Amino acid sequence: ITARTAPAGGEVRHLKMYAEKLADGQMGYGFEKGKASVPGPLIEVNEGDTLHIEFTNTMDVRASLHVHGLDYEISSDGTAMNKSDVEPGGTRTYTWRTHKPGRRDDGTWRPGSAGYWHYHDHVVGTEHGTGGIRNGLYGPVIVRRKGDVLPDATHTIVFNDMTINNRKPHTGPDFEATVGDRVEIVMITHGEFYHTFHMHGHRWADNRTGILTGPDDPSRVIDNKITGPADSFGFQIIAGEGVGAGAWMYHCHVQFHSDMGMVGLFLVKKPDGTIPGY
Amino acid sequence: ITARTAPAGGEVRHLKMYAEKLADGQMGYGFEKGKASVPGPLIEVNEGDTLHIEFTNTMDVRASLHVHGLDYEISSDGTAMNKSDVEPGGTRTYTWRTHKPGRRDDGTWRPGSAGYWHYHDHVVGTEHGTGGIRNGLYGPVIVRRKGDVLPDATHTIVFNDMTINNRKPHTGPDFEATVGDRVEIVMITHGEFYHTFHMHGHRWADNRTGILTGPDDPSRVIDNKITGPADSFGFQIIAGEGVGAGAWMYHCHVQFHSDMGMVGLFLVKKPDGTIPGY
Amino acid sequence: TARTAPAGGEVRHLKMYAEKLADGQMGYGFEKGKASVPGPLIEVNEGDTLHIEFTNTMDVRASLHVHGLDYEISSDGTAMNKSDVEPGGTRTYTWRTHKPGRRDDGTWRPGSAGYWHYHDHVVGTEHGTGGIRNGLYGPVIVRRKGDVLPDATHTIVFNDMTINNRKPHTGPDFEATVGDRVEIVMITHGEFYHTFHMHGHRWADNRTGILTGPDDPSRVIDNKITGPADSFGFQIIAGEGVGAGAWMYHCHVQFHSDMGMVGLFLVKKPDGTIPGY
Ligand SMILES: [Cu+2]
Ligand SMILES: [Cu+2]
Ligand SMILES: [Cu+2]
Ligand SMILES: [Cu+2]
Ligand SMILES: [Cu+2]
Ligand SMILES: [Cu+2]
Ligand SMILES: [Cu+2]
Ligand SMILES: [Cu+2]
Ligand SMILES: [Cu+2]
Ligand SMILES: [Cu+2]
Ligand SMILES: [Cu+2]
Ligand SMILES: [Cu+2]
Ligand SMILES: [O-]
Ligand SMILES: [O-]
Ligand SMILES: [O-]
Repeated sequence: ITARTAPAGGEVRHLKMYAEKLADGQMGYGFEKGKASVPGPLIEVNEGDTLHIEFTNTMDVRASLHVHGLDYEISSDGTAMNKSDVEPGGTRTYTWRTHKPGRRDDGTWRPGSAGYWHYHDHVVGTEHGTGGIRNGLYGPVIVRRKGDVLPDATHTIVFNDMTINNRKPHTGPDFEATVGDRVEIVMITHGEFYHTFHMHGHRWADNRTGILTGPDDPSRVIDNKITGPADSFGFQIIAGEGVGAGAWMYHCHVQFHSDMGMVGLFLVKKPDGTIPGY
Repeated sequence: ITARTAPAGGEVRHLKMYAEKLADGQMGYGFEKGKASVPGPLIEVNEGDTLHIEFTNTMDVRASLHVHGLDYEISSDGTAMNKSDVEPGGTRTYTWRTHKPGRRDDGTWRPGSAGYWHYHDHVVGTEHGTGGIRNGLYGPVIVRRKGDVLPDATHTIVFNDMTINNRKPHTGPDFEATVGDRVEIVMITHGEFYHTFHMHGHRWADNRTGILTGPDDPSRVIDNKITGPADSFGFQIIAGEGVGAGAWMYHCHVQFHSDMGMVGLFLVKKPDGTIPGY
Repeated sequence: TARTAPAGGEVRHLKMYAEKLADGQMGYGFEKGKASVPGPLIEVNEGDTLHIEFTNTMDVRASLHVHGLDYEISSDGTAMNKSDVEPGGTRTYTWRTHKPGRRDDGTWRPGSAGYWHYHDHVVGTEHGTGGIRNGLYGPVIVRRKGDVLPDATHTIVFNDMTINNRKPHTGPDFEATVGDRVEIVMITHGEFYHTFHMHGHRWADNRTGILTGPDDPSRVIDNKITGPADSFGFQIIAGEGVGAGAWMYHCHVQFHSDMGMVGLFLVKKPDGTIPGY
């Protein structure tokens, strides 16, 4: 493999995050005050890293930070129950850890932390974050295994109830690549509804990475995946591979949902920047 | 293996398809005028084949042909957006390609096209084919990999909203086999609802082919599979294997749906044609 | 050096009953007056045969239908096939299981092993809608030779808007000690899709919930979408890499967790304490 690959992890990383009310009523996380986003910033680490997040709640309501998949002690689970959320104006330091796979003492195999995960609030609106999640307090987390192929770019598509990334119906988001780019998608679902994520012209493996290790990988190859609240998966595709440049739709394939606006464009451009038929 | 297996592909195939309005209000694809069906005809090809489909819309409304999984250029995605649908009475030649898996230049592994896929309209009723799909404009596509086991017969079961293959509730379809037949199922979902596909007395591997390569295949073995709009999977079973002849129900396991008629019979006969207790 | 399942092949016998419960529910049991919701766990090894002398103590027809395992049409528990059981009746269902192996044609036959379940098929409707709603469901585990055996198994069933037919916001809760090998059988029933989530723990989305080793492509997850009659299972090391604590599990459909589909996986330190509880 002469594509770029993830290094062995084991760093201790530090990071500041904030939760802000947005002018429009939404709420979002951010690495800097005044720079919050929905989805929140992507956090990306290598198996074995430790991540210390100094999180500061700048809102008038209790808020928290709960993560999927990664190792964390009960003091960092972000629930009111475990006294793990954050009062208005407060600051708390969450710790997320990750480990590599390996043999246990009993001889069994411990799974690694690697995968496409996500983080979200657990105390805004209800003790389960129904309010925070609806408002935009969610973001992606990627834990890489040594040797994983690194992409050219990562995009995050969150089906949040009847919206993509809390956007107005029929307003995307759209993404751009050039034929040949290694594009990574992180795909998260939140809220009340099941969906099916479909991409025109591209396909991926329904496994941890979206990629087949080689000819022995029995994983199904798909272009349509059902998902429900808090499901997270990801994959890599070579933009336009075997199909060429184009305005390639992605969307929920629940007919009413796509009719109502859960559609976006994967805009794959020729080297001259053009998109056939757009 | 002394079962029949798929050959290496790489032929250029040519096909004529039509969309027709049916007397009863439904819409269907067909290989000949007046011989349309719901589901539409099964297209089956080998990885590496190219398929040129001269498609003619015999209806009074615009209609199109959109396919999952297979390779196609933006001019064949069958969307209005890309000027890819077909005006009433028009004729257009869609091209679908397929490829085998293999090493890329960067050392990574390109997935092959092989799988259980499907095609459907994209412009009847809405820019997403909600009307076409609901009227019956969907059909199965099978792309086989060199060495895949070939079945004795293939049946197609489509959960379209509250119906199987657009049939009236409680009217099947029923299928028939003789104990020992290698029966292939293509299972496709369409519309607004999630379902769970269950088959009594039989089970399959939840992977690309429904079959375990051998003792190292970690794939879950199941008899119940959740599916959402535009999901497609398939599998093979040995009719009556380890269970004998019988009228074996298949159905959606969502209690209300099976109660409302999403039920059918896998009628597995003894060599004398009889079904115990039917 | 963990305990592993033996090769199967025993012929097992078992009595089961269906009872109406005082509160209106219905449940299976191995003994009259000892029925549960979920019903008792049945566990066997690939190759075992299981003869269940089922007696219906209810005033309505009831039956016993199982997923995954081998059974003849006479044991499929449907009214259609004349294999349900009249009130007060007794019928002997036979479930069989086989190991994997090469067929005559050279193909590979899948084994019966997995996380399965049984439920009624004739109470309320010809599909058990009433039986299932009332509590007539339980788990079945078929083990493959060599499978890791757990310290304890718990069964979590998402039945419509309930866990194990319990009032919203009443668990069930489960207890382990940091380090225990805890097995979960997770079954869904009724009308709704759910997503099962556990705080602080994860598993492999394959047959066993465990990775055989480095070459297992299976996704590791902590959220699984699930629909009526879906069954999966897994083992976790309680508190592994996360420590003791009151770890929530719940449906992650926001409204469902708000409405009460929540429970606690109470992982204790060796002194019995739970930080923050
Ligand atoms: Cu939670
Ligand atoms: Cu949707
Ligand atoms: Cu498509
Ligand atoms: Cu969550
Ligand atoms: Cu589309
Ligand atoms: Cu259904
Ligand atoms: Cu069944
Ligand atoms: Cu489609
Ligand atoms: Cu059934
Ligand atoms: Cu739920
Ligand atoms: Cu969580
Ligand atoms: Cu069932
Ligand atoms: O589509
Ligand atoms: O069933
Ligand atoms: O959560």
